[PDB]
Amino acid sequence: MSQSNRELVVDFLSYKLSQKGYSWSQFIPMAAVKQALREAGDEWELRYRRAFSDLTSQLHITPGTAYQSFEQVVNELFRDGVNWGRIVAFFSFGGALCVESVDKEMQVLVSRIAAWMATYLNDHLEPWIQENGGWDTFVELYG
Repeated sequence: MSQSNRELVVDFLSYKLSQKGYSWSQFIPMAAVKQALREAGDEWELRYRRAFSDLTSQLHITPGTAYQSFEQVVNELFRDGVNWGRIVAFFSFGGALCVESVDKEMQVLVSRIAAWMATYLNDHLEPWIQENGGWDTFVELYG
């Protein structure tokens, strides 16, 4: 959990910043889970290409933004509960936030956004993930 998930989140965001041409300096984690997640996220951005334009707009991330605001907006993704597809959208959403932070010359926030995601993960998503197989089922599902 905690340590595992934090590693999982920082890997995905680093992977995203790197891929999009940005720096990544500001920073059960089996390489299998990590690789599977990177792929799932690319797959995801391939289809729905909006980039949560309205979510991040409801958020409007600034250095003064508190975790509670992040949580309210992300809860939107989970209106009808949790599932693998939404967990991927979730990582994908955090990724878009980091990119936006960097374009607003607020590199400082990407490490914060990683904390928020890990907290949210451990808090609201782990419960369901553990109940449906753990990250192993994720791996089995996203080769």
